[PDB]
Amino acid sequence: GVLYVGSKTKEGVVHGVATVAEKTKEQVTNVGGAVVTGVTAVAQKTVEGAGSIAAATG
Amino acid sequence: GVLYVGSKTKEGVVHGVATVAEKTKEQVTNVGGAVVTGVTAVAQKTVEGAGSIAAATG
Amino acid sequence: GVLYVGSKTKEGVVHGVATVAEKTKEQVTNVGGAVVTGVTAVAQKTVEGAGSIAAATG
Amino acid sequence: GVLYVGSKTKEGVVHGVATVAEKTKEQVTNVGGAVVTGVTAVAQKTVEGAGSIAAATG
Amino acid sequence: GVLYVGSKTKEGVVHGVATVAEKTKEQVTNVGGAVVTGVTAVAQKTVEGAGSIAAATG
Amino acid sequence: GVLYVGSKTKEGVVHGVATVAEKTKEQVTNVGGAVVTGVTAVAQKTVEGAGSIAAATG
Amino acid sequence: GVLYVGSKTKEGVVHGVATVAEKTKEQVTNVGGAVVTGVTAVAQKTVEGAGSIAAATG
Amino acid sequence: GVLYVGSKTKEGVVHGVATVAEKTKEQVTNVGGAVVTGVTAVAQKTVEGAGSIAAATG
Amino acid sequence: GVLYVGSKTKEGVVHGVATVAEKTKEQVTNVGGAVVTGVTAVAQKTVEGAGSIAAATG
Amino acid sequence: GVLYVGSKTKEGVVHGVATVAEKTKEQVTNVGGAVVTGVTAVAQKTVEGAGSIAAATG
Repeated sequence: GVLYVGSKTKEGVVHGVATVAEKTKEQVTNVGGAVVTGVTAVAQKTVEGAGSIAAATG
Repeated sequence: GVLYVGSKTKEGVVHGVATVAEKTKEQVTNVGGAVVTGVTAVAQKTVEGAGSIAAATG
Repeated sequence: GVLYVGSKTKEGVVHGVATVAEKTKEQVTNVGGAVVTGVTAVAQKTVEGAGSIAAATG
Repeated sequence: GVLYVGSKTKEGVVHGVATVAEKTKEQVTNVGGAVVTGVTAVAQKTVEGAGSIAAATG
Repeated sequence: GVLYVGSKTKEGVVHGVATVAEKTKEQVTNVGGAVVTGVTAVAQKTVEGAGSIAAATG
Repeated sequence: GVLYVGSKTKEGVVHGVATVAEKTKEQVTNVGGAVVTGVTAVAQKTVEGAGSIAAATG
Repeated sequence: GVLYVGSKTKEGVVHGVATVAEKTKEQVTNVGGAVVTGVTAVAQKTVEGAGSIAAATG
Repeated sequence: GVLYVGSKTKEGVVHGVATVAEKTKEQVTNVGGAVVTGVTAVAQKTVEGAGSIAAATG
Repeated sequence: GVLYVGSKTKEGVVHGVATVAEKTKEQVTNVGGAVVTGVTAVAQKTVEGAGSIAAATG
Repeated sequence: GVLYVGSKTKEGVVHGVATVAEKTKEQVTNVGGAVVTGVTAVAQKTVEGAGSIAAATG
């Protein structure tokens, strides 16, 4: 249907997905899907498919 | 149907998904789905599919 | 149906999903679904599918 | 049906899902579903599917 | 259907997906899907297919 | 001597010398001296001289 | 001597010397001296001389 | 002597000397001295001389 | 002597000496002295001389 | 002596001496002295002489 956005934003800061580490053997980031970041952000029908992720360690 | 947003926001700061660590053997982040971050943020029908994630350690 | 949002927000700060650690063998974050973060935030029909996540350690 | 929001909020701060630790062998966070965080936040029909998560340790 | 965006944003800063590390044996970032970052950002029908990613270590 | 001020004030509003009228033949304001207005305000040795004012009507 | 000011003020508004009128034959404002207005305001030795003002009507 | 100012002010608004009128035969403003207006404002030795003003009507 | 100013101000607005009128036979503004306006403002030894002003109507 | 200014100001607006009118037979502005306007503003020894102004109407 109808989607509307009115965003009158000022002095916007945005951080999305971050990691900070020190003396760490691994850093893993996984996204099976969609990341949207922004001051003003819209997202629809992003994951029509199977969003499935594995981080398996043996 | 109809979706409307009126956002008059000022002095916005946003952080989404963060991690902080020190002397950690691992950092894992998993997203099987959709991340939206923002000052003003909309999301619909993001995960039409199976959002399933495994972080298995052996 | 009809969804409306009127947000007149000022001096907004937002943090979503964070972790802080020190001398930790692991940090795991899992999302099988959808994360929305923001000053003003809308989300609908995010998880149409099976949002199921496993963090199994052996 | 009809959903309306009128939010005139000022000096908003929001934290969602956080963890703090020191000298902890693990940190696990699991979300099988949807997280919405924000100053003003709406969410509907988020989990149409089975939101089921396991954190099993052996 | 109809998607509209009105974004009158000023003094926008955006960071998307970042990692910071020190003396870490690995940094892995995985995206099986679509990343959109921006001041103003729209995304639809991004992942029509199966967004599935594996980060398996043996 | 020594004058110190420590003012940690938040959400300050200040009005000084105001007048409001309706259908008044005159409005007179007189200051022979010094007006200081402010959130945080200091004043010393303002009127070293003769602060003398006349509003005489004949 | 020593004058110090520490002002950590936030969300400051200041009005000094104002007048409001409707259907008034005169508005007179007189300052023989010094006006200081501000969020943070200091004033010293302003009126070393004779601050004397007359608003005489005949 | 020593004058110091530490002003850490945010979201400052300042108005000094204003007048508002409607259907008024006169508006007079007089300053014989010094006006300082500002967010942060300092003033010293402004009026070393005779600050004397007359608004006489006959 | 020593004058110091530390002003860390953000989002500053300043108005000094204003007048507003409607259907007024006169507007007079007089300054015999010195006007300083600003976000951050300093003024010293402004009026070493005789600051004396007359607005006389006959 | 020593005058120092440290001004770290952001988003500064400044108006000094303004007048607004409608259907007014006169507008007079007089300055016998010195006007300084600015975001950051300093002024010293401005009026060493006699700052004296007359606005006389007959």
